[PDB]
Amino acid sequence: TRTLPPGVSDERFDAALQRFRDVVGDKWVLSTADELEAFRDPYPVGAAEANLPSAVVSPESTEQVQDIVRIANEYGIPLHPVSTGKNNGYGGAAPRLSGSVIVKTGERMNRILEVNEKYGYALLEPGVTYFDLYEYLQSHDSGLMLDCPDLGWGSVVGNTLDRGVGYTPYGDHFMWQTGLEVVLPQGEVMRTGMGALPGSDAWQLFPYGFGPFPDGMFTQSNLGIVTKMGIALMQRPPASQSFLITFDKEEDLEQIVDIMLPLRINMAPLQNVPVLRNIFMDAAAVSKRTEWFDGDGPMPAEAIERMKKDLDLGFWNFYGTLYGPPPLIEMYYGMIKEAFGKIPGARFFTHEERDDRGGHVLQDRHKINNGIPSLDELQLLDWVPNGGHIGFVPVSAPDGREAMKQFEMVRNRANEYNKDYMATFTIGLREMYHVCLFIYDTADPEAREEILQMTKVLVREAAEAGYGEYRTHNALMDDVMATFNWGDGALLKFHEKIKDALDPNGIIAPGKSGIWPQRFRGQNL
Amino acid sequence: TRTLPPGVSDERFDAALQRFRDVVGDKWVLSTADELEAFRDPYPVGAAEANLPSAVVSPESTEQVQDIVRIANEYGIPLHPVSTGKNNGYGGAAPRLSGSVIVKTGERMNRILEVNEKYGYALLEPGVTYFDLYEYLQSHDSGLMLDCPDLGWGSVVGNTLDRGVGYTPYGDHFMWQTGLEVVLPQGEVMRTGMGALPGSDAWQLFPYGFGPFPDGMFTQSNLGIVTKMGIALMQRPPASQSFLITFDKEEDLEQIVDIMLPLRINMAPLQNVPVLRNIFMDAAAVSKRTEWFDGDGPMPAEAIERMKKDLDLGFWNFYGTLYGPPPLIEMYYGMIKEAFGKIPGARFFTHEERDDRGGHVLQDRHKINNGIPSLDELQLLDWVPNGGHIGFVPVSAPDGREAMKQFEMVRNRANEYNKDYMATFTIGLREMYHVCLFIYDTADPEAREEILQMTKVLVREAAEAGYGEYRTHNALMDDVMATFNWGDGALLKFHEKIKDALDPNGIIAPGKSGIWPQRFRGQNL
Ligand SMILES: *Cc1cc2c(cc1C)nc1c(=O)[nH]c(=O)nc-1n2C[C@H](O)[C@H](O)[C@H](O)COP(=O)(O)OP(=O)(O)OC[C@H]1O[C@@H](n2cnc3c(N)ncnc32)[C@H](O)[C@@H]1O
Ligand SMILES: *Cc1cc2c(cc1C)nc1c(=O)[nH]c(=O)nc-1n2C[C@H](O)[C@H](O)[C@H](O)COP(=O)(O)OP(=O)(O)OC[C@H]1O[C@@H](n2cnc3c(N)ncnc32)[C@H](O)[C@@H]1O
Ligand SMILES: [Cl-]
Ligand SMILES: [Cl-]
Repeated sequence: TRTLPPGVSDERFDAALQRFRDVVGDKWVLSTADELEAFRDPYPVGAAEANLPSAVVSPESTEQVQDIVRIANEYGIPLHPVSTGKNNGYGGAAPRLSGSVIVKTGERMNRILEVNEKYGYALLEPGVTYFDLYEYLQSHDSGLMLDCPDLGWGSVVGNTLDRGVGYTPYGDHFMWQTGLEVVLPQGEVMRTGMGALPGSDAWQLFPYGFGPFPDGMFTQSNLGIVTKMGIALMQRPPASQSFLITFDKEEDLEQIVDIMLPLRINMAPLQNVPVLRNIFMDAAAVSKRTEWFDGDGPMPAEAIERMKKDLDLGFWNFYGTLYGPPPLIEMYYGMIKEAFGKIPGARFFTHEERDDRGGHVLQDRHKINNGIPSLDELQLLDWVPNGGHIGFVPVSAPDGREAMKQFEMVRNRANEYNKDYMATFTIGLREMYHVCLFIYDTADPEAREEILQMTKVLVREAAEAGYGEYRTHNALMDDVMATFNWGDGALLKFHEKIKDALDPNGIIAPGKSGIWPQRFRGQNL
Repeated sequence: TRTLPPGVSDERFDAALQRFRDVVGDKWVLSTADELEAFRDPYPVGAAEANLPSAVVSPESTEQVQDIVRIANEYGIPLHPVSTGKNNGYGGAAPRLSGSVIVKTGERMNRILEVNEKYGYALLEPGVTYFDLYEYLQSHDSGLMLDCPDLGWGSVVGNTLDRGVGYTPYGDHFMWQTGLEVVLPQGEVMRTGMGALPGSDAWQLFPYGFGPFPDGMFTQSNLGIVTKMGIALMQRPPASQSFLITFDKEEDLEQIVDIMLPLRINMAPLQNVPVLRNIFMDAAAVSKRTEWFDGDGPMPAEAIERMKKDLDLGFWNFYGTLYGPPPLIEMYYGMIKEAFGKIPGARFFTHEERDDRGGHVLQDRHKINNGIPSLDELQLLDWVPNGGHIGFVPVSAPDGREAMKQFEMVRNRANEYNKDYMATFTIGLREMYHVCLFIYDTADPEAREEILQMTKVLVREAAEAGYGEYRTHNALMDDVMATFNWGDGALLKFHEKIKDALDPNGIIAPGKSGIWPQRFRGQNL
């Protein structure tokens, strides 16, 4: 059946579509079933269809965004704004609320507005991808570098707006975001920070401006449609070196984390974001599951040992990058070798020593950690046929016993739902992430349903242990928000009040982060 | 005449005071004229009285804060929450709206709730001063250090909540703030971040939690009364060295700023916040104005030269601190000497090489930049009789020509009012602050009115040139917010909608940051 916005008739939707065409042009409104297939979640969760877009609208300008938002208010049409819509693992471009119209800002709002070499920043529209920005920097012989997530095809803006992350010293994208322009839910436009001061040259220099600081309220949010965003860009160091440390035993995790923290908290000698990937992650990056095991159920111990030996990797594989003059790199690498060398069985490899099959991940991290965008990690999805993933990422204290607890409890449930445990432990400065990716056959309804049910259990069990997630998929947003319920659900009640005040007609991305406007609240959508 | 809350009769206010006494205890409510004198602005602006408190209430707990807020909602009494109320330069403890009750959270909510050595943080109530936290760290032989503003007697929490700043690598207090507990305007209590996840140990480890990030909305804000706040603490480095660079000429500012930026933007070799103080700042720290000039009008050129020669200082005096092992400090100091040594007349001094009166400021900066709180800068107020100051701090790009423009325009305007130009230029990473202090005789109604009228002009002239202030005094909040008026005042309209949604009775700090609730809007208060 044709996908319609909730409460909106075929005829009223057709009227709204024509109003959108009048704003953006006929070819920039998509509403046929075949056209919309490409905007469904590529990695669907649950057997049942969910998260169905009713249309896609591609505006060319801020003023067009304002007009789209005004039309949506008049007709009661929910809008799901995206930049590039590559939020794969968390829903892709698909809306939380079925029937919503996707506003694909990045299709035509794709300009690099400014790159400032001296102060080190960019001012971007949503359609600038990491590859686009890297191409600009390279072609202009920039002394700046970007900070990219594992895949380069997403949006510098869109990624930041979901509090996405990379792995250089500038890996906290929201931290380095500086200034934004946003269309609020009834169509008015606002600039944050020094952008609110007409004529200021400091929109991308000083984030806070004057008065209450609002920019974080537009991340993981449904309070507007962002049209411009600034971000600081780090100067490229004179040299860099990447390294891999393999650790042979599953149980080494405890000691690895307990050494990682003191080496990272002062930003030296671990200068970049530490990443500790398990053998399943690294094998999936370079091989298919059937190279190792073609049977039913969890991978047996003998097959895991074959992965390790054939790829010359450990159960846990640490990747880091060092920056600066050669003497500084040498000093820091010596400190890291001395410290992690206390773990029996640790072995060390630099990016210049190892470029075999098993070292493909090291070479990829060397690119990523130097702001060179990549799509090599798409090979993960070849682990099984029709591969897709969901991301499950609890936050905790950077404590080795806490890490072991999380490793074991997540792997136990993964085994029970017939999913491989693919995980990375990372530390920011003082916090730990358990970055779990679950890869499955997206064409199998049973596997889809298992992913949904397993991850609901993982969310609950993590919360029972005092862990909450930093980001989640459409299918889990209500459940994750429900875990943040100190003080009888005070946080969500606060967000709801703000949502209803800014969005009285309940238009923007209803249900994002579990935050529903009044007209949809308590309706099991 | 007795100061009353707007619209509240003397009899109703007396009843409300008894209600407050029943919550906090009779001795913890102040309401006599003499009791309230200490809570008036110590450094008043304008000849006419303004910013008069009606009472002070000192709660002992979050629950008492909630009860106070509920009473205030019932009676329509505005509340001005403070921590220690030492916001001198910006109004002291005094409320923006005359007649408001000051809620002095820090008098009795003064506990250090946790200092965590391994992860490097503190969880604090509002009454913990920098001196208190320093005493704790020293007495427990901590390996951590704090980051303090110039004066140590304020609140780690209160300072952060006005986006105050210090001078170590952790000088951006809000950046390092991690988690808070707040009583919202109708008395509900909420925890931000991982504090919303019951049982999480990461409240002070991971700032953002899940969903829209709100904590910045409680800074320079009137959206609640904060009762707990976390902040990260840096590890103390193994050694440190401070230095002064004297620059002889007024016009050296251009070249100094243009060298400061490249040496700071990568956080090395300028590892701490660079501060470039003019001769008036450094003289005022150690001497009275009449030592140099007792006449009418601006300070003559001959007297400026006498200050320089007597103190062995420049017109512009750069102060910095280096940290790390001795060899690292030596390397960075050599880089700094090489770079700034390109300016003719530059002279260099370490903190071990100046024991003269002129070196007093270097000794003070060496304390502050090492997280050792001080009150030595109170001597600034002895520049003139009954001395007080107001702070005027525009934000701009870290460009030497922009610095010269700001220097000249501010000094020109100050000269019209016979007020000395006391300024510091600082850089964060990519932004510049023009930290102006105007010192005046607080007992002289003509001086008070000059300061008001001068600073209103300075705000306007700065905005005309594209500079906006990062923070301001009660007297200037309406004028400063009016400068951030891109998009026909879009920013303020947004803040107003949020204020009215969270504070329907218009209770919390009306007019803070120029943000007035509906009941007071457009009333010239
Ligand atoms: C499959 C996968 C994913 C992945 C990854 C590795 C694999 C194998 N590694 C990641 C990593 O290292 N870091 C990270 O942050 N993400 C990683 N991912 C996930 C994903 O690939 C990336 O995050 C990707 O960059 C996200 O997609 P994109 O950049 O296209 O962003 P988007 O879909 O457009 O927007 C995301 C959400 O943000 C809000 N949004 C976006 N634009 C707007 C505008 N203009 N206004 C308002 N809100 C906006 C929406 O909520 C949107 O859904
Ligand atoms: C005179 C002077 C001042 C000064 C300075 C040098 C001189 C000579 N150097 C400073 C510096 O280096 N850095 C800086 O940030 N400030 C500097 N100052 C100004 C002042 O001394 C300090 O900022 C001082 O620490 C501020 O006072 P305090 O720390 O006592 O903070 P407060 O008055 O209690 O609160 C300030 C405002 O914040 C909001 N607030 C505070 N507590 C709450 C709670 N609990 N809930 C909600 N809002 C709260 C209020 O708006 C309050 O007015
Ligand atoms: Cl609006
Ligand atoms: Cl409330």
